Amino acid sequence: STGSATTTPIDSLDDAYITPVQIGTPAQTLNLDFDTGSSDLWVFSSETTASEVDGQTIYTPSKSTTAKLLSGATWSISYGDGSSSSGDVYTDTVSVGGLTVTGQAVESAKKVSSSFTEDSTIDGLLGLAFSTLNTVSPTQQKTFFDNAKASLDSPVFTADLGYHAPGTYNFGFIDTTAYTGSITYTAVSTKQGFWEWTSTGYAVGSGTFKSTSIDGIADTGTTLLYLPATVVSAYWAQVSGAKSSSSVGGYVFPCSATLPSFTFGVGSARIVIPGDYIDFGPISTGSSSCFGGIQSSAGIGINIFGDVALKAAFVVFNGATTPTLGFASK
Ligand SMILES: NNC(=O)c1ccccc1Cl
Repeated sequence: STGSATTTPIDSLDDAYITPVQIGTPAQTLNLDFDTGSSDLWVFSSETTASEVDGQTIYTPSKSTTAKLLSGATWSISYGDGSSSSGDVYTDTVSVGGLTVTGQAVESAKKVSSSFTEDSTIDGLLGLAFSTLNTVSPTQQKTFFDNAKASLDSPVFTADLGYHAPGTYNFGFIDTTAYTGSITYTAVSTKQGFWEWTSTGYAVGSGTFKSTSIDGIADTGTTLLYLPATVVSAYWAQVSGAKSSSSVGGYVFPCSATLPSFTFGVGSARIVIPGDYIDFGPISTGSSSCFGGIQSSAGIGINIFGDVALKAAFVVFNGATTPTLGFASK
């Protein structure tokens, strides 16, 4: 089997992407944030504290004839940005772009943190990291990909995120018309539960490539590109007036600037992030200070190849017995 679904930016900055997901019988369609950096499929629901719901579409398990309470199971997750959610668990039928999993754990939120409430466009998350990170207790549950894998034509999914435009998540096949040149594959460590890999280096604008190993995660659920302070300093040094602002919480730059591109290495291959992809707009409405899309990972504890990097590529998440990651230009 295969599936194919369009993923759409939630706003004009590409802060996140939502993908429609069918849950239950009859289908209830929710728009979920596909997150290769976590491993829980959770949704706003009829059980979510009413004051914490503000415009989201909810899943109502009592209206699904295929929903079954997973007795005794709870979940609770905290994300790197400080947000969180928790609740109980149903199993139900879940379909993405024509690909159906029966008995998928659907984690129903009883509580969500303010950042989730405040984002009316995201109805939940669909985790696509390794199932070892799943938070369901006392019996850990598998991700949608994990459950689907055996049935897929090939045990893979791909992320093709758009810049200020829709893109695609495919399951079970590689669309050879969706990228240019070849896909370069690189080793993955699953030891931390992530799609963790090592970039071979970077360049800033038309500058020379610096060969250096950068270990990080391919994370569709993180907006920006978080890299070591040395790398980030070298980038922003090429932008007149750019500076790190402790009060804003990262590098900012004059909105009048033209940003240089940023290149990252995948083996001997190179992915070029255009300068425009690194502009996250005014820090506050009407400001002439703009927020940068490349930020330091110092104090996160891990480098994160978030949407800013991933949307510059066609990305293969290869879930073969030894997982790998593939990157192509597009
Ligand atoms: N979607 N990404 C995550 O949940 C994550 C994983 C590891 C470190 C930091 C973060 Cl923000």
